[PDB]
Amino acid sequence: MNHLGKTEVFLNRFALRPLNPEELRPWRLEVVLDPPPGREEVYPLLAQVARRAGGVTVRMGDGLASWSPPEVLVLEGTLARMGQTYAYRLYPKGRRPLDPKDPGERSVLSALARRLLQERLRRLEGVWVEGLAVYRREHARGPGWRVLGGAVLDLWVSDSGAFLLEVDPAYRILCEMSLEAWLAQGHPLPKRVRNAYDRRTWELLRLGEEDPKELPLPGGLSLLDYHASKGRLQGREGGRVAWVADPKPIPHLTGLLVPVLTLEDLSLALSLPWEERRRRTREIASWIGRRLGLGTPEAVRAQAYRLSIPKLMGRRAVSKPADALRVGFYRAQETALALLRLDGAQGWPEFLRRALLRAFGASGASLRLHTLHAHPSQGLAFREALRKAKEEGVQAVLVLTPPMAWEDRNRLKALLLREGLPSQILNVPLREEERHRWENALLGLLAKAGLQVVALSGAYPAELAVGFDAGGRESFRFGGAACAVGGDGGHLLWTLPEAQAGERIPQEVVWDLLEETLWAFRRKAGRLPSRVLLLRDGRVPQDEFALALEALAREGIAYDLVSVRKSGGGRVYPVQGRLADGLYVPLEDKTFLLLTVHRDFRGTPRPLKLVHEAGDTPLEALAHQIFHLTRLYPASGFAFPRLPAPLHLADRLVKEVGRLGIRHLKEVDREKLFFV
DNA sequence: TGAGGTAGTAGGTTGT
DNA sequence: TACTACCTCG
DNA sequence: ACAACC
Ligand SMILES: Cc1cn([C@H]2C[C@H](O)[C@@H](COP(=O)(O)O)O2)c(=O)[nH]c1=O
Ligand SMILES: [Mn+2]
Ligand SMILES: [Mn+2]
Ligand SMILES: [Mn+2]
Repeated sequence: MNHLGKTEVFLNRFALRPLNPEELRPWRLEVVLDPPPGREEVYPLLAQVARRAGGVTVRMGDGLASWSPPEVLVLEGTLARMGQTYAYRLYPKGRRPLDPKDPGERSVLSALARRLLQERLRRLEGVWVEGLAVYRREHARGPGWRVLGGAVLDLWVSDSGAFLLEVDPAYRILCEMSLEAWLAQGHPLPKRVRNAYDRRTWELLRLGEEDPKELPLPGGLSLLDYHASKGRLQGREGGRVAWVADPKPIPHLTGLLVPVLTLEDLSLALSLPWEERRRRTREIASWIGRRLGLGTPEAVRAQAYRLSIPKLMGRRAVSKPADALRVGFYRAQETALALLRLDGAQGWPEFLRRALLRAFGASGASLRLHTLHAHPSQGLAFREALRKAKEEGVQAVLVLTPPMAWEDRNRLKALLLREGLPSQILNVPLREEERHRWENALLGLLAKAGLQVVALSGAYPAELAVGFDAGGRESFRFGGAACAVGGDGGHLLWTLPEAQAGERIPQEVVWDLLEETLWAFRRKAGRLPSRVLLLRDGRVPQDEFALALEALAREGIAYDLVSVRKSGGGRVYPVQGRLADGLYVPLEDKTFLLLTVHRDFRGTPRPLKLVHEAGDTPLEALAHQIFHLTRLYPASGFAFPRLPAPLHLADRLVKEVGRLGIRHLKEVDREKLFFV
């Protein structure tokens, strides 16, 4: 195709030695379990037995494969699972050769490779080993804490029969003191804490003045002798009474608690510039390679293609959405905005007034600025003021306020939403020279009033693009969809989300949401779209889009479905020259990496991994549209999002519905991006 | 609540 | 998934 | 348990 340069890149992967003739013929084992596992427990049981055997062994089909000879294995024993007891016996059955060309057998080989890496790393010193991560050096150290530097690794087997090493530098934050000693250093309370005696964590709420030897526990025991009776005080001291929270406040001891340290609990930048991350990636790869007898690492190369530069349009061409404030909007209607001040002051700050007037003047659209002379503490009278403002044509409200606590922020926003009013919060004190902050607030306000601040100018295969995501922080989730309608993406819409149990969006929900976007397109363009681009956040669960694809096909609407994965893309580095944006790296059929955003100061970019799950549009064209769609987001004035706009929008939508609840959205217009 | 991504920290679902 | 620190403003 | 995502 017509690319803007064919270049070569390094992946953080490394080619290593071919598997030797022993490794290609692992020892096979038949598994006998007594009692036989239930349907639910069979695979975890086989895996558990594989772990229990020792050496380097994994599950292979209904049986086992090992790179250790059975004479150093534990072939018989006893398992506990979910409160049961299984006797296991392993019967050696010789060795069967595995073909790397065959993806199943290659999968078994790769499981073995990973196990190999685990085991050989565990036998090392002196390095901190955690799973597939290795922390070698000490990056930083403070009173009672330290940050280790190392790398997260993976090891698998290519179809040519060789080892492949993945490496990505990582840091790990360690506390080495008890909650007692920790607070005994002047350090303030950690938000989260772990038991000293096992892995369970709690949310630390406050300290108590109570006596542990006198605090009754449900059941008769006191705190102190409860923990004593379990042998937890055998080797340490009780300390004070910490009140932690249930996953209902719960008593605990400061002597039996270890803070879990985050960045909030601690000048330490843990993001690396891409040159340094590349360099360390190599260092650690060669190190691993030499320590494990896996050969000299060969960095793998891939053909990359530079995508065309996106042309962002306001009233005229812009390089960033914030420019639409000086130049004018892509499409500006007659608008009314209202002001709500919670800081006891009066009227619109003059520079905000001037900026808004300037933008709308450049757009040639009229602007009315209202003021809410009411306050949330008035109760229902406040709601009546909101209603009246809505009746007078106010589309969204700017809230000037001191920083609000999360719950108050949520309550106020939800309340305004119930009167059909999206809100943009802007914190005071606010100086005129804090330009990025209040210009971004204004862009938020405007998208929330339903204006199109920018659009795309290019030509794309799909004239409707819709993103699907699931969100919410509870036992249930909201599945939702957002969309850009028209080839220019000159209309951004959300749809009413749906509650669901998990990550999978029900097939009927997927289709009903999609149909809503089709209908939005119909309302805008007076016709059905020729082709639609379906974007799924993360993986597509099996058959999730089946009904939707069937429905689209019945209507004669073409489609492409792309899984968009925010991790698993690894790292990409330039072979020569500077690292740039808009990088398309085709890996295998229907799969490719896309480097959508990057700034040097911002650390090392994490390229997206994309899978073309259905449709016949060429990979380059999809890469082109998704990359350009990344530039459509209106509410970020100075930095484009990594995700294409429909997904970024969908993510924010289901996040906000998760926070506020869906019950507030009935009177909010779907063109008003209330969640940005 | 200014925004973004990269970083860290905790956890979860899908599915073999 | 979702939180916060950091750094800077296509 | 484990993998590959969230
Ligand atoms: C046994 C028991 C413990 N607890 C609290 C005290 C311990 O600090 C906390 C955690 O105990 P655990 O780690 O054994 O689960 O549970 C109660 O609140 N009620 C009880 O009946
Ligand atoms: Mn998601
Ligand atoms: Mn999301
Ligand atoms: Mn916002």
